[PDB]
Amino acid sequence: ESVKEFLAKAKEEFLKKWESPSQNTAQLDHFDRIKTLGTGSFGRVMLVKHKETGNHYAMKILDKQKVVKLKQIEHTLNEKRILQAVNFPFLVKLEFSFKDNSNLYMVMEYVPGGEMFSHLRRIGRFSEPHARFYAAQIVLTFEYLHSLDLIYRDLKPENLLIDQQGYIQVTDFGFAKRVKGRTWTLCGTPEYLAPEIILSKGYNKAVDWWALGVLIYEMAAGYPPFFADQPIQIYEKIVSGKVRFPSHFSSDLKDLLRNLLQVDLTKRFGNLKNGVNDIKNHKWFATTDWIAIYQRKVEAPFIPKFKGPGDTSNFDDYEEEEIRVSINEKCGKEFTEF
Ligand SMILES: NC(=O)c1ccc(N2CCOCC2)nc1
Repeated sequence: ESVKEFLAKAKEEFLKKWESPSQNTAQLDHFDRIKTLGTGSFGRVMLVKHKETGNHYAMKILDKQKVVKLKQIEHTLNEKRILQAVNFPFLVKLEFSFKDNSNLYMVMEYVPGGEMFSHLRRIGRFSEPHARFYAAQIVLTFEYLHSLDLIYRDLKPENLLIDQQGYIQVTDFGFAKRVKGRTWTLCGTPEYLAPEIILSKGYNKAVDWWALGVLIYEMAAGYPPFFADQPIQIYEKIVSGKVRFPSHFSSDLKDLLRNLLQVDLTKRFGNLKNGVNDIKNHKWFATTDWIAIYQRKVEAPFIPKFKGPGDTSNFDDYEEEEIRVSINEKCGKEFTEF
């Protein structure tokens, strides 16, 4: 009942913000630009500093004309409406949002420890206890999101930032969506796509649990289970129902992964009658104190090295491009609700 009441309150609080979203809570000239942390086909993430408070933030900047072109309108509206409504220890917090003639802006807490991806590639692979510490946080985060009828749809090491305490903060809600029942959009990253996405089925939260299997495998092995030069070759392996495990994997890990990387979504852990408890009660998680993880009372496997809230050392170097704002409003109608 403790968990039931926790999730009932979480849903109440989410729905209140979901039905009355915040809007237009800062503006661009409230900030100084520091550094580009990442660049994409329709947006960027910038380290910025608030000129009055001195606080640092990560500012996600989306070009409205490119969002339209790349058919991401609904997705960008999803991202912001969800982020301003959620509240969980392992989700990056949205602090402000606004738009101008050219761009959409989401101003997030800055997490200076960098992407899990960097640390994993630097060390090679994580020990099972280390992988399990991160995986437990994703299990609880999906328990939370799925109870809100949210599917995340972009789990991968690049989207998990490591904070000052060594805990995870999930970033990038660009493909997150509120879904009752099924949804159909092809999105995600190839290595992490569930078979039912590849096969163009109506799919549900089970795709997040598949992706968790991929993530745990990659954390523990150093590479993802389905790998190839071309996406179509990756997709053939995903749909095949065949995975090879390193001999150093524990039997418990292999058993969990066979049940998360279950190609038949009606048999996949997280999508059965017992829901998330099939995962939480699995032998691979026998040492996990779920409440202690939630309360951030567990000592982390490692603390990222960084010098302060403005340190960018754990992010990499990108060409510094203008944040241009047109004299004329672009795509006003499309983004009215943002
Ligand atoms: N909330 C943050 O501190 C943050 C920092 C960097 C970042 N990314 C986007 C993808 O490219 C690499 C940099 N996203 C979010």
